[PDB]
Amino acid sequence: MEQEKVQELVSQMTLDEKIAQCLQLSPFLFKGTNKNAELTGPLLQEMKLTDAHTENAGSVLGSSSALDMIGIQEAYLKTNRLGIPLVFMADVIHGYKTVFPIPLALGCSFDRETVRVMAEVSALEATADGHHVTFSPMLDLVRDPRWGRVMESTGEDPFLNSELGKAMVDGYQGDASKLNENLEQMAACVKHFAAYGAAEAGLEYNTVNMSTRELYQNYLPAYNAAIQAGAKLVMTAFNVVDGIPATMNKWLNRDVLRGEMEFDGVLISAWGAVAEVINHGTARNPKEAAQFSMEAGVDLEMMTTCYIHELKGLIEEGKLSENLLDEAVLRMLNLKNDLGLFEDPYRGLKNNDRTKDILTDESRGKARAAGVESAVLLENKSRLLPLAKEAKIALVGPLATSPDILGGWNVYGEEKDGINVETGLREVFETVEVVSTEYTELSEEDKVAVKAAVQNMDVVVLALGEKNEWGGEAGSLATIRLPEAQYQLAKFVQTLGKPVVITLFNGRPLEVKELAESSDALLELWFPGTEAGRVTADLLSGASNPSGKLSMSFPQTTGQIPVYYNHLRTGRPQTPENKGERYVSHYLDIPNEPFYPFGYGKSYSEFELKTSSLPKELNLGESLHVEVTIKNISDIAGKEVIQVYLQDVTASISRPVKELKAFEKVALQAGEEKTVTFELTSEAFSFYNHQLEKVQEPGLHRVFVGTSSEDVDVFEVEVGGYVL
Amino acid sequence: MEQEKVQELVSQMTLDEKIAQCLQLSPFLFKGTNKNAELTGPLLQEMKLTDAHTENAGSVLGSSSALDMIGIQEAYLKTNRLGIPLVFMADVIHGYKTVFPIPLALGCSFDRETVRVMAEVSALEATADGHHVTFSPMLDLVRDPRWGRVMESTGEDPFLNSELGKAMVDGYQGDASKLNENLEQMAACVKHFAAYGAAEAGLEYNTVNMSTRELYQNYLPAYNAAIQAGAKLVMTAFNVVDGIPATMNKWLNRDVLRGEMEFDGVLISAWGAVAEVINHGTARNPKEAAQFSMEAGVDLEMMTTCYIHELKGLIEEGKLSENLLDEAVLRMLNLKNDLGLFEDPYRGLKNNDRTKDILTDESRGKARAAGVESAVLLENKSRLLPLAKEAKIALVGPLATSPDILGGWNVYGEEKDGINVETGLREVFETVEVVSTEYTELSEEDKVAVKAAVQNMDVVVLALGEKNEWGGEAGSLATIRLPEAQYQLAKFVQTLGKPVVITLFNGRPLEVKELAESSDALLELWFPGTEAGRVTADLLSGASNPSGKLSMSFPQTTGQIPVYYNHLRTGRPQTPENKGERYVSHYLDIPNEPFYPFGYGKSYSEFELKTSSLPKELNLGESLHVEVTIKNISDIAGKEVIQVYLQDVTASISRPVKELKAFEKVALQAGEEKTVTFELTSEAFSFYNHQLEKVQEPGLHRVFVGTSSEDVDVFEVEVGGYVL
Ligand SMILES: OC[C@H]1O[C@@H](OC[C@H]2O[C@H](O)[C@H](O)[C@@H](O)[C@@H]2O)[C@H](O)[C@@H](O)[C@@H]1O
Ligand SMILES: OC[C@H]1O[C@@H](O)[C@H](O)[C@@H](O)[C@@H]1O
Ligand SMILES: OC[C@H]1O[C@@H](O)[C@H](O)[C@@H](O)[C@@H]1O
Ligand SMILES: OC[C@H]1O[C@@H](O)[C@H](O)[C@@H](O)[C@@H]1O
Ligand SMILES: OC[C@H]1O[C@H](O)[C@H](O)[C@@H](O)[C@@H]1O
Ligand SMILES: [Mg+2]
Ligand SMILES: [Mg+2]
Repeated sequence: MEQEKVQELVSQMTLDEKIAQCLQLSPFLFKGTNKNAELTGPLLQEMKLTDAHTENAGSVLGSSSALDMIGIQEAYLKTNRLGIPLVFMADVIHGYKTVFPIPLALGCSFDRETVRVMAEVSALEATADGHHVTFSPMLDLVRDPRWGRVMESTGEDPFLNSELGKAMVDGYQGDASKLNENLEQMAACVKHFAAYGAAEAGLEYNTVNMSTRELYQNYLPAYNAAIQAGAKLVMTAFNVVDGIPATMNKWLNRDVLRGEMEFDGVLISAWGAVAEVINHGTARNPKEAAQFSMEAGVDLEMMTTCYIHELKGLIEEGKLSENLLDEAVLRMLNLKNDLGLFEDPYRGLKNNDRTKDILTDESRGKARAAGVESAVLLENKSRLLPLAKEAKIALVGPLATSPDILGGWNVYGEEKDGINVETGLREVFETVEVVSTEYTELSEEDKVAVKAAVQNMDVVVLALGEKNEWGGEAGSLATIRLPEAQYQLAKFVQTLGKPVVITLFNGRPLEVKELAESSDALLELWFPGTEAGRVTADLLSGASNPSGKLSMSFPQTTGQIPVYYNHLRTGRPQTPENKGERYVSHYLDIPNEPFYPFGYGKSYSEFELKTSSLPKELNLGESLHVEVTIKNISDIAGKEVIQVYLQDVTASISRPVKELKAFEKVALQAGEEKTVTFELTSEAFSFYNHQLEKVQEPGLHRVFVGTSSEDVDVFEVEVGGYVL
Repeated sequence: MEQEKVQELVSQMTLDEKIAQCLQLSPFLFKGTNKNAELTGPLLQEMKLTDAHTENAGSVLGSSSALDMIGIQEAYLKTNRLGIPLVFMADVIHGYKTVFPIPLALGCSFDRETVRVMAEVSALEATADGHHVTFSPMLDLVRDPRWGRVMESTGEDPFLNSELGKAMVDGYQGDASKLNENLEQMAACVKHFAAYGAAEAGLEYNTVNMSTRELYQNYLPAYNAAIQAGAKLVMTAFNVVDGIPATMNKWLNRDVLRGEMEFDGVLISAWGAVAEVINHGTARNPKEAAQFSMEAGVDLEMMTTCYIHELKGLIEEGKLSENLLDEAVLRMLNLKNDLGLFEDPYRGLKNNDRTKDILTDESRGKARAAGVESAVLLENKSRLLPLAKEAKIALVGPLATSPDILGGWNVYGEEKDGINVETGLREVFETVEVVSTEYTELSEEDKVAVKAAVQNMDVVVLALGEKNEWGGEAGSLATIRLPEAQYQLAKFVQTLGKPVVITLFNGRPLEVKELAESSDALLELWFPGTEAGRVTADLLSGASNPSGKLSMSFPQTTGQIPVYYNHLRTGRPQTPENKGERYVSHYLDIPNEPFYPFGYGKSYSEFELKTSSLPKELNLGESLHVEVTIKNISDIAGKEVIQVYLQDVTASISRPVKELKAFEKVALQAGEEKTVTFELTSEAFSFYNHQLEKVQEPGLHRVFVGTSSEDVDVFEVEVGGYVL
């Protein structure tokens, strides 16, 4: 409907209707929910919610199904005075019912299209079940794998995260201005604004601190990218940003988000984060929490009652302008309007059961393909992999049969529909003997059984990993290791003298030196999702060729953290020259390098890259165009991820030794050759200076071209002269 | 001499003379040295230093003795045109030849007078050997035990570090305006400006990043307090501060140091830190390193050649003002003048041999007292300690006979003058049997010998520890554990069925949980210095009663770092009333609490504390007077550390749950009672807001009074009304 009628609606609302519009509740707080209705009475009572609140609430979070949505919207619209429908929002993080790999795994694909397709399918299914908005993408830069939420991020690189964040928004939303017409797409909500992944000691919800320059340089760029790509909502972070909880941080949300980033959509709090500013010690009570959060521009309070119980009195007493309330309501109404809810409050569902669009075979094939793009081959000594389909396999370990392969943040998918490693393996390999072990134990009985199976077969697929519950939100591990019984199992298996592949399932970087050294191959599957078993079986048989690269460094040990490729040089770098000398930047007990670096992964193919002649000089403002010719020189078809880095050798700020500025995943048949070309704009050479200005300075840059952050060729370009 | 004559000197020096005055060299680069003359040739060659440079250099660093000094000074004055004597600087960190406990142990004393006396004796002796300046105190806040240099700090608390810093300045310098007459006092040099102990991942020299607010709040106050108390010099830090190497950080050194802190003495570089700005990637070559460091106001280049090889070109080409050089040179001459060097270049030594003032018995007694103040009793089950003088002791481990107990940053002290554990114990205990073991090994033959000594004896003193080379500068450990052999030794000893006291020697917090569980008593001696085994024997026997408290938290495990008492609350604090809820700030695998908290230490005595009735309300700017009555209620004379903390419950910035604001160690005979009073000025209730203003806000504060950061009674004070 027309903008004018949207405006009119706001004019017509009472003050109480306006306040309620800024409240979001679980489905079972509303009349006509078809699930958990026994909870309704007591919680309404605990939260001191009346019908006058629930009949005017702005939004539903976490509806269980189309029929939950429909019953709630129907009952709600019966009693709503002006007919403003509810907006329904959900956590669709890496799939709805067809579960794709965890976002950290998606990061490892280095494949924009893989990520878009993931998001497209997620929206196809989520819309089919009544959801209008997804709390995705999560764009928090991560350097600390102790934090359970690394699984939701695409990793340690701001550029990769930006690029995949855009892909995700494009997949969920399609053309953002046609969300009223395209009812299989949904609104995206960027999260968590901002810097949440810098949680101190990887402890959930803990303190975040960094200089403002760093915040701009590395922590804000992906949120910005996704916002500039049309992301419709943004969500607050639980953490302080420089001393002030993000939810009430006016500078952060008014000056930066709404001001500099020109975001004009709904700002939703993370769960309870409006009330939680009290806990943080920056509000004395719910009245202050409400006032400060409204001041900061938060439109929608998620499952707490500060606004609902406090705004009226604040406005009447002149401590808050009703104008700020009107701006929030308008933002909420426009989102509803963008989603087409004023013409159709059931968003396509009403005469049209879309059950059939959920968990199709086509969709499953897409999740499988994503899993195969995303896995990372870390070790393959003497071409153990791929296995011949006649290979006789001992399949041992906690991940041999565990159905827990869908990943954390899997709110709607069901393990009943997943494919476990055994089932997947038996579809490919004729001879499989299985010995399941527990996640945290290794008994003498297990050892006996494991030895019998290994003696019978030719190769060992040792399937290890994490329960998903050991990560995700409030899954913080102080030590980034598997249960010790699993490292023991790997030691034991190695003594039986048969070749061993370790297939590892997990949500975070782990200490894997001991695994790499106890096995001949190591394949990192992360949590691939619904098709986990077949993803595993196709990579192992070579039906698919591993092509993933690490989007986050794998530390030598927990104590090395944070370790990350785009690090500063220091005043005393360790060189190949000065190595062994005491007075340089080093540890006494480990190397400086992570165990596996950013951009690293193996293939069953072999590849050859050559960069075309580059200019020696460039003007300021001028682009560098990089041409790379890549050949597959093997008999095996595969993909390689070409990566281009830039270094700023000397600057007014100490700059990282490398930064990713372009990448493209290239498919080549055996002997096939291609040429890809990259443009590094003058923005790629620029950075934030000590006055917070975004600047390009003349001087030397290095350009690195290759297939990891460490396997590269290096060129020099001197920028100076005049400005384009 | 009179200031005009000092200004006359600046006016008469040639440009080359002024440049060279800003250079500092090792002693053997000068004619007249009496040690290491074989290094002189090649190093002059490598550094391209001529006679014209060395005959006009400003300063000597690390003279080897009074003779080295006299020879160098005397030859230098023969040839120096205007008669400007050399200033001699050295690292006197926790003692000269009488070695006192490492500064981190001195933090655990909580005793300002111990710290002043340590500095006083250090100056007595160092001046006796011809040193004019010491590179102490080290005032870097530390929260990360991986970093080797925690040994040089007094710990994780700004207030403690501020107070002991002033004590140290006071002890080295006495009345600063009389350093020209008090020739047994010497100048102090605060280091390292600024924030060096925040090195990322505990790695030597690594990146530091925090917000400007946080820098002011926690990282700057100790440097500030030492400077306000009159510290004559300041030294730059190796690390970046918000992206810019401290050495060439104009804002830091001109605006904050010289501007806000009003510091008008000599700014000396860390070792090589001027040239190293090149490696940091913020200067392209020595000419730039020279220009930027001089712009930032560094007066004295430590052992690199940027200034001497480049300043003439920079001044001649007018890229740098000669006035900046004249003010550096005037600062250098003012220091020399302040030390009385223009009346007496030999600073009291020329016809006065002061060997007699070195390593006196009185000084050894002071070092022993300091050791027994600083040690921390961590466990003492069933009153194992103190031992009877007739207890039969098996003394086992790598620290049983080891002479390495002087500590890191011991540049002049000698192991042969130190007292080891065995020697200390045999002065007190009639029956000791000793089995020495290696630091990193546990052999079968060791176990047999340990078993034999233990079977014979009644109790075991298990002496474990680090070698001092495993910390100090560029002694970073990713895992903060002893060698595994030592844990294995503790495990083994425990099986022998005799009571065990572990005496631990070390330069950092370590993972001691396994040691606490493997023994009946655990005594943290850190490294006590010259009197190490007498410190150890007096504490174990009861002749002294342990009184030290941790000034740094002891983590559960490496992966809990950073963990510190003065932490923020977060939005989702774990409370005793949400035990076991998933969605709160916690780890899955360890407690949130450190294994041992700040302010913790046991005693052979028992004390009771009673806080006098406090006001319920206070005005802004008003002090709070806190009166505490303490009684020793046991039969054993002993000392306790009364600690007062403050919390700002609600603020415009999220404030720590507690901060220490007063402390006093109280000595009490059996049954004796004392009252002490503390004034918490309004400065104690103030903080840096998001605008970087030092503010006091009206509102609620809590006052905690007790004997650790966790053993406290709590009171409430509402601040407001009018101001003063
Ligand atoms: O850390 C041991 C593992 O190292 C992998 O190589 C990764 C990366 O290491 C350096 O940066 C090299 O310069 C670069 O060429 C490498 O790609 C090995 O491939 C693993 O087998 C090792 O386990
Ligand atoms: O209680 C707070 C927490 O509640 C849970 O029910 C939600 O899923 C969490 O994501 C939320 O952060
Ligand atoms: O090479 C540089 C290093 O050499 C040693 O002689 C110094 O005492 C160190 O503190 C210095 O940082
Ligand atoms: O953290 C565990 C420790 O807590 C301390 O406060 C106790 O004094 C110790 O005996 C105990 O080992
Ligand atoms: O040895 C002189 C100085 O060398 C280095 O600059 C160290 O950082 C410093 O702590 C020491 O005082
Ligand atoms: Mg540059
Ligand atoms: Mg307050």
